[PDB]
Parts: sequence; structure tokens; C-alpha cells
Amino acid sequence: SLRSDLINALYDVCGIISAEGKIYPLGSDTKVLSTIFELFSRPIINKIAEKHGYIVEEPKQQNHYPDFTLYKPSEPNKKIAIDIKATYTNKIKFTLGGYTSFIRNNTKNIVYPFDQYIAHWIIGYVYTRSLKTYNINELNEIPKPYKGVKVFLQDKWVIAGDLAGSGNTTNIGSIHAHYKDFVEGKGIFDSEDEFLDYWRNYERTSQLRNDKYNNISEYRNWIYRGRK
Amino acid sequence: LRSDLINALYDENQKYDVCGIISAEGKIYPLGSDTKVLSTIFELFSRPIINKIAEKHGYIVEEPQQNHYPDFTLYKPSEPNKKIAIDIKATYTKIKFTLGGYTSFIRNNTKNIVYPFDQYIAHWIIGYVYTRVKTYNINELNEIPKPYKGVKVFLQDKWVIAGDLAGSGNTTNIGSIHAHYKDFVEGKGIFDSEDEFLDYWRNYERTSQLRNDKYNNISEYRNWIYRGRK
DNA sequence: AAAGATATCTT
DNA sequence: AAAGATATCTT
Ligand SMILES: [Ca+2]
Ligand SMILES: [Ca+2]
Repeated sequence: SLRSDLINALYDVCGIISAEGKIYPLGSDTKVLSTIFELFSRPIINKIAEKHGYIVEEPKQQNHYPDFTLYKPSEPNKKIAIDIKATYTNKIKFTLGGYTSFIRNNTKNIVYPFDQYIAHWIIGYVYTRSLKTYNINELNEIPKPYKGVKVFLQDKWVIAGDLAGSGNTTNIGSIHAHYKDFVEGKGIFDSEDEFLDYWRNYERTSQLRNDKYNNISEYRNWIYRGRK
Repeated sequence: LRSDLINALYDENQKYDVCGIISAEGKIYPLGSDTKVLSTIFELFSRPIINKIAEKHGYIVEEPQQNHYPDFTLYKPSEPNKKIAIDIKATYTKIKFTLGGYTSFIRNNTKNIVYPFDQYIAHWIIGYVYTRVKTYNINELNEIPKPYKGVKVFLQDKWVIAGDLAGSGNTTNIGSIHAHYKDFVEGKGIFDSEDEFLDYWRNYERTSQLRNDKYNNISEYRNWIYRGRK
């Protein structure tokens, strides 16, 4: 299938190269990598989609989820969203998007209405942590600022957690497990419906959550009480 | 340092473009449409120059560790106490920049800054201004499609191009003047001094409400000051 | 944790 | 505007 091939396809940057052949090495910022990984998945996401007859689309306008929207023109409401993410192993975790945007307002901050996607994949890259230029002839001497990239493709609701991944930028956090857990799909939600209900009703600050729920158990008890 | 720094950036930029990332196996990947990527790609490009010019003048240059301003710190070991902060920025085409938070180091000397705020005597913004616009190989490189066009660069003191409105809400950022690239190079800002910059941003409220009674702009700040900050 | 930094875009 | 999205990271 589209999913199996993609996973199959997905299984080392030297730096930015300028049109004059000079190569600037990467820096220590963890920022540079997340984007680097998108650039690396791009060709693959595309060759596989095409092979399967999907069209790929990236956001045109800013502040929009997801990195890649795959779909057939024939099946407009069976859209697939793919989001590239990465973090360094130091048990790993991810921020998985806002809980106050599109999941609460179907058309807020998403390239296509949320009800139009029937899958939300996360391709996660996991990795391990000279100020001069080089030429192609000396690629072998350029310092890599990370090693052991490992990746997995996995449905989002599956690895989603019950703790927010950020504060002022209200992000859903993922489970705080081992790479094998994301791959294997060991999560905490019974279903996607639960995943969504939990995050659609999550409050922003603890102060508002203490009177409602702050974890999956408390939420389930919250349902029992009558969502009151 | 300053004059040398810009001459270098001006010349190299008017003669060099980034085409994409390159792998350990020679495979070149074209850049993306992500605006946010460019702000870092220009940083990488700038590192060699900065290090080089700084080296001529006897400055040691340092980068931080996660969530710490600034991108580059320059100081002479014989004069550690006089640091130069350099923050790379970038944006597309009037232009506006977000110039960092107004609740970290400007209010608390050591919060989210590589060295105490009071150890720096200059904070320079090197701004990159551009216009928005397969797996390649070196011998193809010249014809790889870029996502920007007409990159310009200025080097200016931060307090100079700093504005009197927030550059962000939830993340409490200082916003620059919303002006043309020329006003940035010439320094046609709104603050009279650096202290008027510091004071204004240190007493600025996070919400319109709180400001409603205090001051929401440079004129109001100045009237506020006249009365004795009342 | 849980809140708020880092940084940039947007109505 | 001003406030709240896109992200990821650390206190
Ligand atoms: Ca930096
Ligand atoms: Ca910067």
C-alpha cells in the first residue's frame, strides 16, 4: 500500500552548498535539522505518492499544518496528512501540533479542512547529538553534527500523549517512551476518538485542568462523572 | 570590526546563492518553501565571514546552547567585559522583524542569554531581506531552483531599528519598525537612545488592557515620562 | 510538570 | 494592532 511502500522507502547531510561549490557546515542549533529532514523526505514522499497516484501539496500560506497533504482528486475526503518531526535521543518525546487550532475549528490553520483527512501520519526522525567552507573534493572532512538517524512512520493518535508538549504555544505532547514504542505503537488512547475528545477538551493551564482532568485516567473518570 | 563586517557581507551576498543541502554521498537536495528555514540558512552562510573578520580584529567568537540569545558573541579576551552580540535575522518583502523577547535578559540580566546582558556593549542585527519565489548533483548545481530572489543585507544596532509595538503576542517579542530596507540601513528608527529603548521595553505591558492605562506607543511613553511615569 | 523561553508569521 | 498560530526546547 501507500503506507507500506513509504515505510519501506524511508529504510547524512554535510551542509548547505552555494552555487560556487563552497560548502558551509551545519551548526549546533537543533532547529536546522527538523527542516533538513523535511528536505530529505520530500523526494521519497513524492516518488511513492506518484507511484500510488496521489498528488502531494505543501502549505503555500504560513502557519499551516501539515507538511505534506497527499490525496487523489477522485477521493477528496480521503486526504492523508504527513508531518515531519525530529528530536534528539538523550526515551524520546515530540510536540505534535496545537490542540486549540484545527481539531477545535475544522478550518483553522490547516491547508484543507480537518474533516477531509482520514489519516494523520507522523514521520519521526530520531538522531544522536568547522566554521569554514569546504569544496566537494573534501566532503569527507566536513563535521556532521549528529549521528544515528532512525525514523519511523506512525499514526498520530497512536503516539499521542496526555501531557501538553508546550505551554504558551499550546501543543499536544507525544508519549514519553522509547523509539520502539513509537514504532510498535504503544500508546495510551483506546482509539482516535478518545485521542481527539481528550485534546478537544483539554484546558490550557493546570489551574483550569485541576477542576477537570490532567491525565488520561482523570479524563476517563471525567467521562464517568458525566463530563461535568 | 563593524565597517569591515558589512563590506564582507555586502560583497559576498551580491555574488553568492545557496542552492540546497548536500549529503555525504554528493546528493544535493533543493531548499524548501519554509520561510523559517532561510533565517538559519543565512546564519550558516554568515558564520565563515563573521569568524574571519572577527579574527582579523582579535575577537574570539562564540555561539550559544539551546534557547539562548545571541547567535554570535564577540569579545577580546583582554577585554571580556566589552561584548558584541550579533543576531542574524531574515524576512521577506515594507519589512518587519521580531527582535527577541522583552521579558528575558532585558529584564533579567542572565535569563536566556549566553553572558550577562550587562557584559555586552553592542547588540547588532544582521538582517537578510529576500523576495519569495528532485535530488541534484554538483554538475547540475548551477541550475538548481532557489526559493528566494534578490537578497539584501544590512548590519544595524538593535535599539536603532527596534519599534514600539509587539512583534508577537504569546511569545512577547519586541517588533522592529515596519519600514523599507533603506530605513534599516540608514537607521531611521523611533528611539532617541539605547536607554530610551531599554526603559520603554522594560515597562511595556503584555496586554492592551494593562497598557491602556500605561502607554501603548512612543508618544504615550514620552508623555508618561513627563508626568513622572504616572 | 508546567510555564515560558528561543523565533517568525497573520489576520 | 494585538493575540494567537507554526515549532521545539528547558526550567
Ligand atoms: Ca544561531
Ligand atoms: Ca537569529
